[PDB]
Amino acid sequence: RFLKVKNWETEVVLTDTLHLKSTLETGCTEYICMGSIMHPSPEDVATKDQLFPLAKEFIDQYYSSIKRFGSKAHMERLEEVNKEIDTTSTYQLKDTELIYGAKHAWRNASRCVGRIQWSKLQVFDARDCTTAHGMFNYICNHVKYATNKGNLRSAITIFPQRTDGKHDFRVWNSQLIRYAGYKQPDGSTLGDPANVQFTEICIQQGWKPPRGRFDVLPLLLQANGNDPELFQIPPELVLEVPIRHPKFEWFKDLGLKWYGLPAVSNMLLEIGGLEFSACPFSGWYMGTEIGVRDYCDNSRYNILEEVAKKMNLDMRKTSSLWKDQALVEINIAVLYSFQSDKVTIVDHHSATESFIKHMENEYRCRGGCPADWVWIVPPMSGSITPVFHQEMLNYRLTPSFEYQPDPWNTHVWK
Amino acid sequence: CPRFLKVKNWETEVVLTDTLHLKSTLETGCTEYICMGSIMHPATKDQLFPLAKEFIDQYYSSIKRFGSKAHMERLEEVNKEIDTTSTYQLKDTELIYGAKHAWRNASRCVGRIQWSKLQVFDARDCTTAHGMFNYICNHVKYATNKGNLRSAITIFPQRTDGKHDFRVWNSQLIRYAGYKQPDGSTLGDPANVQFTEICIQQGWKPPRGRFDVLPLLLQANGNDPELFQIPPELVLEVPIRHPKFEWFKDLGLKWYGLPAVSNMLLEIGGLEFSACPFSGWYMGTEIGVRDYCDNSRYNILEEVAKKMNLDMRKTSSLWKDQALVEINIAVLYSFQSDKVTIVDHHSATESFIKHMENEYRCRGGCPADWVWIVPPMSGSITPVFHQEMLNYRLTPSFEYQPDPWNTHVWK
Ligand code: HEM
Ligand code: HEM
Ligand SMILES: Cc1cc(N)nc(CCc2cc(CCN3CCN(C)CC3)cc(F)c2F)c1
Ligand SMILES: Cc1cc(N)nc(CCc2cc(CCN3CCN(C)CC3)cc(F)c2F)c1
Ligand SMILES: C[C@H](O)[C@H](O)[C@H]1CNc2nc(N)[nH]c(=O)c2N1
Ligand SMILES: C[C@H](O)[C@H](O)[C@H]1CNc2nc(N)[nH]c(=O)c2N1
Ligand SMILES: [Zn+2]
Repeated sequence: RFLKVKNWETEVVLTDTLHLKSTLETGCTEYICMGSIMHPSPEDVATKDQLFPLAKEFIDQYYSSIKRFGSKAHMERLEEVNKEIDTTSTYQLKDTELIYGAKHAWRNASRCVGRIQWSKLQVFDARDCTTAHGMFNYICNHVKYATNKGNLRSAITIFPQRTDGKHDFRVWNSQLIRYAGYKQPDGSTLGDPANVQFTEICIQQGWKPPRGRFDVLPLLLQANGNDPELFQIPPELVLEVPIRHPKFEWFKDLGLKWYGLPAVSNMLLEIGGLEFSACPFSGWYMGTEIGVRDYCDNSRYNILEEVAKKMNLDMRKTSSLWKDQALVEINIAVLYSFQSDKVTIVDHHSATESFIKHMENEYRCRGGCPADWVWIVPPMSGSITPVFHQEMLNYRLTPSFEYQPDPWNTHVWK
Repeated sequence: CPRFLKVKNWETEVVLTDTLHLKSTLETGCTEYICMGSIMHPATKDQLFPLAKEFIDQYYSSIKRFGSKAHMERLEEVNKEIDTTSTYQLKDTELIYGAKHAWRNASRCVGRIQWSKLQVFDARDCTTAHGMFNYICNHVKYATNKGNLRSAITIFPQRTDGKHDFRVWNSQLIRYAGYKQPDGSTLGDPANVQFTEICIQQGWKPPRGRFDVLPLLLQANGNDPELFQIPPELVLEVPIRHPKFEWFKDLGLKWYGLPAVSNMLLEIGGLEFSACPFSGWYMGTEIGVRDYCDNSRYNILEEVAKKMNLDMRKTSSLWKDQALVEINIAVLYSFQSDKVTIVDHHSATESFIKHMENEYRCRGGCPADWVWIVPPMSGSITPVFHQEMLNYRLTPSFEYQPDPWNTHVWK
C-alpha cells in the first residue's frame, strides 16, 4: 500500500502507491522470483464478459487523465462502449483514446530506460489498412518520418486490432530494419547470426539474398490473417552509419556499419482489452545496444577478438581484461560515429541519469514508475551508472506492450 | 509452484529444469502482482521445534540414512533437549553441515562452486570479547595463509534471549577507516564514517590517513563491546600498481587481501548464530569497481582519468569506462604479483555456470540472484548475463540483521 524504494548511492527514498493499480502476473510467487526470466508463462480472444470490465477500466482512466472523470462525456462514452461490445462483441477506440493508450503503454514499459520521452510520441493510426501493400506504404512513411535525416523522432504505427484471432495483422520481422544472417555449410555465419532463421524464411518466400555482412532484410507483412508478402524497403529510407574511431585510424578498416533507426515490430499493444498485434514503434539508440550487444555478444557479430588484435592486446589470460579494454573502445567508436553524422544517439551514462530523473518525477506526479532492473541497467559499466544503486519495483500496468508468439509458429498457410 | 520450472541460457540455448524450488519456505517478498528482485532486503515453543525437525531430516537425508539409525533418536534427543533447555545444541557434524549449506544456499554469492571446501571453526565455547578476539585472530591467520587464501567461518554462541547476543560490530573483520573533514568532505573509506566515529567514541586513537585498519569491536554475551587491534602482521595488504602506467603507484592506492563478512546472521535448524564471521577471497571487481569507483566510496575515477589525460567534459567520451577498466587491470595485476589469491569476473562467472550446471544435475536446482551475480562491470560479456536464474530461499541460510548500535542497551 505504501511501498518504499531506496537509492543506495544517494540515500533518497521514494514511496510507491501506483502498484495498487497493477494487474497481470509478474511471474513471481511468494516463494519464487522470476525477475530474470525473459518471458514467464490462437485461441486467445476474449469474451464479451471479459471485455467490458477491461474496457470500462481503460475508459475510466482516460477520462480521469483529461480531468473529465464522471462527466457526461465520460458517462456517454461508457454507455457507447458497453453497447458496442454487446452488439458487435468488440469496440473501436476514439482517435484520442488510441493516442493516449499508445503513449501510456510506452510509459508503462518496465524494461524501457528511455521513457523520459513517453509523451512525445507520434502515433500513426493505420486501422484503415486492409492489405500487405497498404502495410508496406504505412511502414515506409513511418521510417521516413521517424528517421528525419538523422534527427530521430519516436513513433508507432498501429494496424487493425485482433478480432477472432484468425484475421490478424502481423509484422513477421522482429524489427523493421535488421541485417540478414546466412549460415554456411561449414557452420560459420555470414551477417548477423541472430537473424538466420528469419533470413531463411525470407529466402523461402522468394527473396534473392545478396549474401553480405550487412544486407537489409525485406519486410514480411501479414494483413487480415492472409499469408505474408515480401517488400524491399527503399534503400534511401534506411539511414546507416559507418563505424570509425576518434583515435584508431584502423578502426574504419574493420568495415563496420550499423543502421540508425531501432524499431520494434514483433510486440503486441493492449489497450482497453483490445489487442493490436502489429504496432511497430521506433525511438533512437542507446550506444550500448550496438556496441555491447550487437557487436560483442558471442552469438552476434562477435568482434572483440579482432578489435583486441588490432589494439595488440595481451589476449593470453582473461585477467588482462583484454575484452573489457576492447569493448570500451568499440562503444567509443559507435557514439563518435553517430554523433559525427548528426544521427541521434544516447550514451549509457546520459541515458541512465535521465531515467533516474524521470523515475523520480513519476513518483512525485504519478505515485510510482514500474521498472525492470535487470533490463534498465546497461550491459557494461553497470555500477558506475545511477540506476544500479536504485531499488526498483516491477509490476504490470495496462495499457502495455506484450510479447506474442512468432507468427511463423502460429500462422496456417494457404 | 509448477512441477517443473525451466530456465534457459540465451547465449547457449542450454536449458535446465528446477525442482529444488519446491523446498523453499520463506518469503521472497515478491507477489504475483509485484516483484522485488532488486530490493536490497524485503522463537518460542511451537516455533522452534519444527525448524529443528526439518534440518535434522535434511541432514540425515543428506547421508543416505533417512528415517534410519540415530535419526529418530536424534529427533528424540532434540525434542527432549528443547523441553528442558528451551533450545538445543548442534552436534559438531550438524554445525559443519549447516554452515556449508548456508554458503550453498547463498543466492547472491557467485563463488559457491567452492561451497563444500569450507573450514569451520567452532567457537561456541566462547564467553568474552577477549576470547572472541583470539578466535578471530586465529581465523584471520588461517584464512590468510600467507597469500594462498582458504575460506573459513568461525561460529560464536547462538542467540538465547536477545539480551546476550554475540556480535561482531564491524561489518567486515578488515575494513579501512573513514574520517569526516572540517570542510564537509571525507578522508578514508566513506562507507565507514559512522563505525569509525563509534570506535573513536570508544577510545580508538585514529592515525587519520586513508587506509587505517579499523580495530575489532567485539560484543560477547550481550555486554558492552570492546576494542582490539588486530596484530598488523596478520593483516595482509596489497599495494596497487599498474603493469603499464608508472604513475599508477603514485596514486597511493592499496587494499587488503581478506574479505571477511562479520555482520550477518547464520540460521541452522531454527537456531540463530548472530556472530559468525566468514571469509573467502576477492573477485577483482569488488575492489576496483565498487570500493574504488562508487561515488560514495573512494571515488577515484576522476583521479585516474585525469592522469590518464582523458577527455572528461562529455560523458560520451566514456572516460569513466576507460579509467574503470584500467583500474581493475591494476588490481588484478597487483594481487597476482604478490601471489595473493584473487579472481577476475570472467573466470568467476564462468566458474559459476559450471556450478549451476553441477547443482541442477546433482541437487535439482541452484538459487541465484541475477541482480547480484552479474558483475558490476562488463555485464553482458560475462556468461551470467545471459543466464536465466530462479531465486528462492533455502535453509540453512545467512540472513541480514540490525546494526547492533541501533539496538544495544548499553551497560
Ligand atoms: C526514445 C528513445 C528510446 C530509447 C533510448 C529506448 C531505450 C530502450 C532500451 C535500451 C531498451 C532495451 C532494449 C534491449 O536491450 O533489447 C528498450 C526496451 C523497450 N522499449 Fe525503449 N527506448 C526508446 C523508445 C521507445 C518507444 C518509442 C517505445 C514504445 C512506444 C519503447 C518501448 C520499449 C519496450 C516495450 C521495450 C521492451 C523491449 C522488449 O521487451 O523486448 N521504447 N528501450
Ligand atoms: C571463496 C571465494 C568467494 C568469492 C569469489 C565470493 C564472491 C562473492 C561476491 C563478489 C559477492 C558480492 C559481494 C558484494 O557485492 O557485496 C558475494 C556475496 C556473498 N557471499 Fe561469496 N564469495 C566467496 C566465498 C564465500 C564464503 C566462504 C561464504 C560464506 C561462508 C560466502 C557467502 C556470501 C554471502 C552470504 C554473500 C551475500 C552478500 C550480501 O548479502 O551482502 N561467500 N560473494
Ligand atoms: C523502440 C526501441 C528503442 C531502443 N533504443 N531500442 C529498441 C530495441 C530494438 C532492438 C533490439 C534488438 C535485440 C532485442 N532482442 C534480442 C534477442 N532477445 C531474445 C530478445 C531481445 C535488436 C535490434 F536490431 C533492435 F532494433 C527499441
Ligand atoms: C565472503 C566474501 C567473499 C568475497 N569475495 N566478497 C565478500 C563481500 C565482502 C565485502 C563487501 C563490501 C561492500 C558490500 N556491501 C555494500 C553495501 N551494501 C548495502 C551491501 C554490500 C565491503 C567489504 F570490505 C567486503 F569485504 C564476501
Ligand atoms: C539497488 C540494487 O539492488 C543494489 O545496488 C544492488 C544491485 N546489485 C548488486 N550486486 C552485487 N554483487 N552487490 C551489490 O551490492 C549490489 N547492489
Ligand atoms: C536472462 C536475462 O534476463 C537476459 O540475458 C536479459 C538480461 N538483461 C537484459 N537487459 C537488456 N537491456 N536487454 C536484454 O536483452 C537483456 N537480457
Ligand atoms: Zn520477483
